Amino acid sequence: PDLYYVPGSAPCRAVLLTAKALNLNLNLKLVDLHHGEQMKPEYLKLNPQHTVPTLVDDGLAIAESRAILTYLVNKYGKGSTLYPEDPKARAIVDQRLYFDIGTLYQRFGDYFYPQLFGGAPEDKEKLAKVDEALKFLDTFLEGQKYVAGNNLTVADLSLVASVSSFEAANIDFLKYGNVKRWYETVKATAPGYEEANGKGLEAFKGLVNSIM
Amino acid sequence: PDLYYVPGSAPCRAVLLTAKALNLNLNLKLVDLHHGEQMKPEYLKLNPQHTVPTLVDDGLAIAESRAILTYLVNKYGKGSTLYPEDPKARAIVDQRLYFDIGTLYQRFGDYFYPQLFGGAPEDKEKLAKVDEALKFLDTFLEGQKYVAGNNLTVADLSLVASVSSFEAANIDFLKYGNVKRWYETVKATAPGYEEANGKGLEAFKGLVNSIM
Repeated sequence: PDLYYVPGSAPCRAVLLTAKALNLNLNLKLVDLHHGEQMKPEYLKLNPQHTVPTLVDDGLAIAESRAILTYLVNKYGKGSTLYPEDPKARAIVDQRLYFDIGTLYQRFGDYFYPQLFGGAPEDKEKLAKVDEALKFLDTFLEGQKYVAGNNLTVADLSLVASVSSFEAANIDFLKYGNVKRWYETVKATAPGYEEANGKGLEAFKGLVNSIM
Repeated sequence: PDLYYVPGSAPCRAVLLTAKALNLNLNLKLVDLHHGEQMKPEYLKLNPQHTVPTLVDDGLAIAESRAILTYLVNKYGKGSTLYPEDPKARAIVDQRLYFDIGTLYQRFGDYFYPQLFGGAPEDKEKLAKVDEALKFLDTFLEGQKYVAGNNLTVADLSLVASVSSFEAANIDFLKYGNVKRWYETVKATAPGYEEANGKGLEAFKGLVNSIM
């Protein structure tokens, strides 16, 4: 299967983490954003939203990283605890994934991208919404090893890609004690973490340091 | 199972449509937002984010409507075409659900809620982002009966509740021809549409008419 990606994107690093945990090789296709490759007609046939990641696997094109994560386990994840089939346990993983896109990463993007791209000053109300989402995540982790149970799931891999990006914005997330414990646990237990997430996070940091 | 809900909420109407399509009884529990019931300690025990909907099913509390939608089919609608088990077909449904929360409904809220709740004038750049998401949805429907194939899925029920809300904002979405064909098809073929979605949509319309 092909993965159209860029390394600084946290949704793309979530896919790379999931493929490593599945011991699944993807043919990586770096997308040339500096020439607008994602809005040429052949990419738009695969992905009309012209976003990354896009997984292409035997003719089927999947946008939305969190749909890619669950597809990879549903299709290639025999013997995996990463996305359990029990409806109650799957619902907890699914709930954390919707929390990731709809609340935690959404508030991070609304807070940071006006500073990075718009040059705007730091909105303390938008920082407060980030801190509130981190407190929700801290509450989810209260008494649990991972965000959806005692096993590493795709919700952890999606959320650690989102939360690692907060480092480039110098957001204090380690002051949340359950978040800090969980963050170090995922870094130590997600297979191939430094290659799949840590390397692409440095490219995001190099972009941020070159501007701010 | 219990469903904590409010009728104006599009995520809650998506759950109500899914329960009707599954021919499922839920014990509906109306949440008193006019006295802030969602911030009592007992509700925050179920749902720390103090949002609606919250499904409570035999000890498990599930927030995030789109995680509730798939849970209901995974638990009470095994083998139903509303959420097919084939990984390719499930991935198309999951992709449309993440498009719903992350792009279409997110941009609708970013456009409309500053006018409704903040009193701000109409931002036509934010309207342009809503129209682009509707063009994406129009492109997804270009060549299929429904948003993830030729059968009604939970992605159609989630998206019709989101797109229903556009009527209260008087957003022109019917000018997208595939969206218009799909919208009228879902209204005619989703079981109990007027009871599950149309009735609660009138409470949202009544709020908007009283202000604007």
